[PDB]
Amino acid sequence: EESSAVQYFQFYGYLSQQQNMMQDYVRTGTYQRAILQNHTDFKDKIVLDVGCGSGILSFFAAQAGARKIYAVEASTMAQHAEVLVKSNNLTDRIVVIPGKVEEVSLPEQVDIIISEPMGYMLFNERMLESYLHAKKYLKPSGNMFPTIGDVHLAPFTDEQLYMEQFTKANFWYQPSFHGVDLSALRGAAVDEYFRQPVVDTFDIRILMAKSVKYTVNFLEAKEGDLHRIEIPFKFHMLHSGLVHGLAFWFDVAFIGSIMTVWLSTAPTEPLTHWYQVRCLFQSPLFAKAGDTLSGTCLLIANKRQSYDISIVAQVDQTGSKSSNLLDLKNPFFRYT
Amino acid sequence: TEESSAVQYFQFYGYLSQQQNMMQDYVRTGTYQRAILQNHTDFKDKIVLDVGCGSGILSFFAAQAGARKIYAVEASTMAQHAEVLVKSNNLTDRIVVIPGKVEEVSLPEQVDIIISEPMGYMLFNERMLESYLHAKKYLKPSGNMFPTIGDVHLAPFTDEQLYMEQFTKANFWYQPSFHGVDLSALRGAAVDEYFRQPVVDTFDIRILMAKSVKYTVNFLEAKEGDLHRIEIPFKFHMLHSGLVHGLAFWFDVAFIGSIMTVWLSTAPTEPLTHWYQVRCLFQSPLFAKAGDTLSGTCLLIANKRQSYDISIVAQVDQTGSKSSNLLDLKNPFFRY
Amino acid sequence: EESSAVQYFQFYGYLSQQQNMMQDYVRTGTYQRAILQNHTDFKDKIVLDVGCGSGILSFFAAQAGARKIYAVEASTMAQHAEVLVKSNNLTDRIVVIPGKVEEVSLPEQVDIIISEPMGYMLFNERMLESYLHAKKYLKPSGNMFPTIGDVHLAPFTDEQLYMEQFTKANFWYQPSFHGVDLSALRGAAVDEYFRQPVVDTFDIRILMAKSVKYTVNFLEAKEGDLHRIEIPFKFHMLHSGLVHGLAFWFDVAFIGSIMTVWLSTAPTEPLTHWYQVRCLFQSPLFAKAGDTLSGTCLLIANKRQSYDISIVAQVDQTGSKSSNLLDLKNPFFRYT
Amino acid sequence: TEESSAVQYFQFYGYLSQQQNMMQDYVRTGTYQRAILQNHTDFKDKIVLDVGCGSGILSFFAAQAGARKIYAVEASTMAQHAEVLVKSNNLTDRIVVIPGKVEEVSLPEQVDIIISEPMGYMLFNERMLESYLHAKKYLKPSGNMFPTIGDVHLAPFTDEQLYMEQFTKANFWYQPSFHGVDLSALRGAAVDEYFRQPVVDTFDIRILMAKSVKYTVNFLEAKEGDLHRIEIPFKFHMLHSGLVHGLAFWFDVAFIGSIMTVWLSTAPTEPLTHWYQVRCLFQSPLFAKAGDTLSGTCLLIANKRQSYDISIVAQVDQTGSKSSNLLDLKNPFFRY
Ligand SMILES: Nc1ncnc2c1ncn2[C@@H]1O[C@H](CSCCNCc2cccc(Br)c2)[C@@H](O)[C@H]1O
Ligand SMILES: Nc1ncnc2c1ncn2[C@@H]1O[C@H](CSCCNCc2cccc(Br)c2)[C@@H](O)[C@H]1O
Ligand SMILES: Nc1ncnc2c1ncn2[C@@H]1O[C@H](CSCCNCc2cccc(Br)c2)[C@@H](O)[C@H]1O
Ligand SMILES: Nc1ncnc2c1ncn2[C@@H]1O[C@H](CSCCNCc2cccc(Br)c2)[C@@H](O)[C@H]1O
Repeated sequence: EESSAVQYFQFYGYLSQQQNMMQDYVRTGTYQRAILQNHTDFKDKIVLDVGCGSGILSFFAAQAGARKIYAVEASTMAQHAEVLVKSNNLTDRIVVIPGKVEEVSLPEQVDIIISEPMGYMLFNERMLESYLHAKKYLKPSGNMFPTIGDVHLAPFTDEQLYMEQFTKANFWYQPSFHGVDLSALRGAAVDEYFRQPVVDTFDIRILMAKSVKYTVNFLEAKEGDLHRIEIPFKFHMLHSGLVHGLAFWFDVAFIGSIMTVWLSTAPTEPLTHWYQVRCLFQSPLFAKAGDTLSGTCLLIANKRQSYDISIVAQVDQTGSKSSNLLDLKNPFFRYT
Repeated sequence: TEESSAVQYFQFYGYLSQQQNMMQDYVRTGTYQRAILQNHTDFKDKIVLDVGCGSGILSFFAAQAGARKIYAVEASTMAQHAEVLVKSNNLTDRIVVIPGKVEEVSLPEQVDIIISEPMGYMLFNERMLESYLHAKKYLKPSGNMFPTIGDVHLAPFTDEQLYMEQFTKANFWYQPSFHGVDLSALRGAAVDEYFRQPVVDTFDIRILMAKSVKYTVNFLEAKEGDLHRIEIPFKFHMLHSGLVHGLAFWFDVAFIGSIMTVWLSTAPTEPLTHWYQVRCLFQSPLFAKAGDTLSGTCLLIANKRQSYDISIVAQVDQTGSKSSNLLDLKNPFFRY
Repeated sequence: EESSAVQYFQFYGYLSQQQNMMQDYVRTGTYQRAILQNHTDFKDKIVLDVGCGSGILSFFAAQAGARKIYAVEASTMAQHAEVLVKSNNLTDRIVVIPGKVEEVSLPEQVDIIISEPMGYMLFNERMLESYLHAKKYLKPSGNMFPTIGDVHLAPFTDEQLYMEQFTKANFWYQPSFHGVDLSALRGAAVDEYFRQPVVDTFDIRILMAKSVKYTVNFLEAKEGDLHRIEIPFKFHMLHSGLVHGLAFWFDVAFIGSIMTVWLSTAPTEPLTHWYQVRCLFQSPLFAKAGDTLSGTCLLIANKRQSYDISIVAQVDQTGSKSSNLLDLKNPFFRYT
Repeated sequence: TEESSAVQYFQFYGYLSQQQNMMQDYVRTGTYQRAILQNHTDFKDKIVLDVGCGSGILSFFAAQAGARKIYAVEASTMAQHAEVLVKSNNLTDRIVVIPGKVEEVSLPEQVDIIISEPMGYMLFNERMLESYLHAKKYLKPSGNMFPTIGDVHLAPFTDEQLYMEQFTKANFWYQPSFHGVDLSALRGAAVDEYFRQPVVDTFDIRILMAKSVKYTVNFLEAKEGDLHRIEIPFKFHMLHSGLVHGLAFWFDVAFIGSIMTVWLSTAPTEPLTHWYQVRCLFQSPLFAKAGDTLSGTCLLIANKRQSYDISIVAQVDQTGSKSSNLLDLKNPFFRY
């Protein structure tokens, strides 16, 4: 786990990463709107910013009137955050604390915790756990921004995406590649390709049923709740065809005193750098319009700051079933 | 850290997709097969050590050439796949896969020839050359090495579009009011981070402003420790007037066999490989006239990330115009 | 056979085909040079033009001074030939005879027979048989233009051409193509692709040994000699590598009283619309430089105006062998 | 002749490569699967006749939709391959391959629905529609046909580059001294032959000078003999001024099921298929002004080459400017 955590924080030490995330207008703009339009939740309040990065969310909190903001960052980016606090003349209101939120010391309980802990499928990088851990500094009336997170799952049809895996793996199905028979590895290649969640976007037309929503309430959830996430699903198919897998996206809600602001990564919304995630079935399942596709998606926290994904699905009316295992730490970025 | 970087490195090389991507480079694979097969008498009834064999392709080339025994050492999980291919190609009596690092494994026998594919970006990335040289502890006194030598070519280049691209990227951190936040205090750092990135892609040779300077490493003679600090002096005679935006790097390797010397070239005058070429930019370009001399030093210092900290000091001798640059070979910009 | 012959003559009824053949400057120019520079073989002579098409060769014979030329054509193109004889005011010297040379009546034995009977690999379309049949109208001192034909065979190496067959056939190696398992046909697809001679050109560097020449003397050969053509070969390899198959080209010689003129389709010569032909081995054969590749190419005339090609090859020093069957009536035109 | 053309046709369709090329058209295959699966109740426990099944893909779609029994009739040798796929897909109890022509085979049972892919270039090439209509002798009174209807779209176009290409090709036969030979007497014929060729490729819709005229064939109602002579009147209202170089043709087919009507379109406003579009050129273009009417008739007469002799008579009614053209749908120019 340590070898993955050090690489994770080294990755987040680069200003290019901060710039790429900040330039996502959905992300930065929705956070600023949620904080500013709920200024009553921040005016004169104590704020904790978990994983502040360059500190942008802490600056938004200061713009809303917070009396004191503790911005905690474990990567070297914390240094740069300090530079921004001095240059914006906010040292008396924003305190940058280098280190992990689980280890640093806060001198004071906070009125509200703000963070951007979302990864792919909302759970990748496991930072939500740190977010929930930060609740040890939250007052009994405390609030969380974001307040809740909805993960949406939906069956999809994409014959060409399914085809790509075998077209790629069939490189190995050659009896004389420079005189070498590679065919014995074909199966392994196939498996390796199917274990990769596919990060890109798609047309909403490929969705075959209304999505199923799994909700995490960050005010109520505990850290260990995220180690094992079981999402049952029962889709009522709106179209007839082959189902090649499940599509995942997420939304988060900032539930403030004045209003609730949503940040959505749905394929019906403008594209973000979270894109959408698709997990293929090893074998597709034929469903008639009106059938029910029932099963379970089990996300198990792994030692690489990600999740093993186990998906089991069946068409109830026919008994056809498919079972698939994926590793979210090695996704295939297909967007071009 | 060194342990974590090694863990990530070998996990990266455990994937069959990486083997496919490297093997589908026909220049690499075809040149290796040509060098081995056309020097078959260097392998006929010989003892072969394959350093970092991956899927084993070079071991199969050596077997085709008539090698009596080939020890194929691989530290990643790909070793298992190699064994599969050894069994399915009915070469269990000649190819012996040995899992683990070549620095730690035990071979039962001294080898007549060492074969490997140790070249990274700029030929020095991943520091695998060190392991390659380490393998000489198993080499017989009359032994040979494939590749035998490695030439690094440096040449000044002009590319205003590339400089403008990287500078425009860095210009994000010059904004005084990004969502009302002053980022300008970090701009310097931003610029540094962007110009520490080597640019990996190809280019037209018309951007080169002088004939290349060649630095040779003789793998037969070189010792492992030699690669901890590599100093490459250079004195280019400028053939065109204009702005030098940095130095371009490519490399050749020569398999100096008994029958024949076979070259593998990644030069921009040659068909493209997955090595491409690597350009190091200067934060401030140097104006030079044709007939001037551009002199300086490229210093590679081995770091614990299986890479090199690169220092490039260049100057137009006629005007004393000097440029000092740092480059982190662990954060390349893949421009495609 | 009839269903193929009617389609053959329908194909040759189009003026676009005549234009494409005439615009091949090697073809038309070499025929004109051979006839004109051997004018003593045509001056005041009787000439038979077998398969005259538009009549161009007969016009060349008239330009050389022939007293009477009988131009025989079986397709509808004969009509157009007549139009050209009237418009060029050569009706008193050129007589167009519609129909097949085996069935039409000639009123007179001829001094010389001219024709362009060459197909792919010199033997495709089997028109050489008709050419030899025309000798029933030849005087005992008669001559043939072309006089002789050399077919050259040589072993070649082309790893990518071999790879293409399996890349194409692996379309069928899919377990769910729109829900259908196609894999059971993969083998058949492979076989179908390997049975296609590949018509294109290539770099002479891919040739691995000096060519072996098989000669037909049209003055001495009989029609039935072309039904079964056995070409033994013993190549002495000039390079070490894998042999993926045999490359075929041809030359013809016009041996006239004044001089001999060659028309060559060799890959060392300018490209013609005959290109070159390559027959792959199902499995490549490794040969060291200095080894001998011995075997037989057997061309058997088939019922579709083409040949079944049986190729048997072995590396003598190792005993490795390959056996391959091809149908020249369904070649793959790879030139792009 | 008819027998020889049929022999060549079915030999052409015996090749697995043709099956791959047609099946790799995702618009064709995907639209057929969508039409069948989304109208699954038209197939659930029904009797299906697949006319010209080739590799059997549509029969497999019908089986996926729940068809109880599917008779898959194929006259080429591909029938054998279909049987292989039936056995390897474990559908021997539902899909019965019947080799031979649908006009000659005996089915044991009347069918609930006929499915086929009978469309050629201009929808009418290969005359397979006739066979399709013939299959209605096995159709139950309440039966259905997939496709149900076919729309042919005609539209005048301007393309000076295409006209110049074909005219330049024909200009070869205007030479007075091609190697000293006068070809000009054939130029007329040459021009005719080149402009009898339909041009199969795609184009931008900006070349169309009027809204398309639609001619519909109802496969449910149409009789086989109806396709021996097809008269398509047209009266275009010209939307742009300029030169009409000919008429462009494309086609749609509608699967009118119980649940849903699914369209397969080869229109230039739609993603490209292997049908492309087909343009018939005029030897002399017709000048027309916007607001004029271009009226005439396209007459398809079925010939013994499994194709149609096409006559196109068009005129600008305002000026009496007339153009009569013949086209041989057995000699298309594939412009890619
Ligand atoms: N225990 C900790 N203590 C203190 N800080 C911590 C701790 N864990 C993490 N962090 C810091 O939080 C930050 C990561 S969260 C960004 C999550 N969005 C990713 C993302 C993915 C796809 C699209 C987009 Br758009 C954004 C880093 O700065 C990191 O160093
Ligand atoms: N100490 C060790 N002992 C045993 N094996 C080792 C050890 N270190 C590494 N390896 C193995 O050697 C292999 C790496 S070298 C390939 C270097 N080309 C990269 C490359 C870059 C750009 C383009 C292209 Br095209 C190729 C891997 O299989 C790796 O696991
Ligand atoms: N028994 C017969 N009696 C009378 N005429 C006959 C008879 N058989 C054939 N022909 C006529 O000869 C002509 C065919 S030979 C052209 C052979 N070059 C092909 C070729 C292939 C690749 C490149 C190039 Br460049 C040229 C046709 O006009 C044909 O109708
Ligand atoms: N009387 C018969 N009885 C039984 N089967 C028959 C009969 N006639 C024919 N067939 C079979 O039907 C099939 C031909 S129709 C495919 C028409 N699309 C062509 C096409 C053109 C451009 C683009 C694309 Br994309 C596809 C072949 O399998 C053929 O052997």
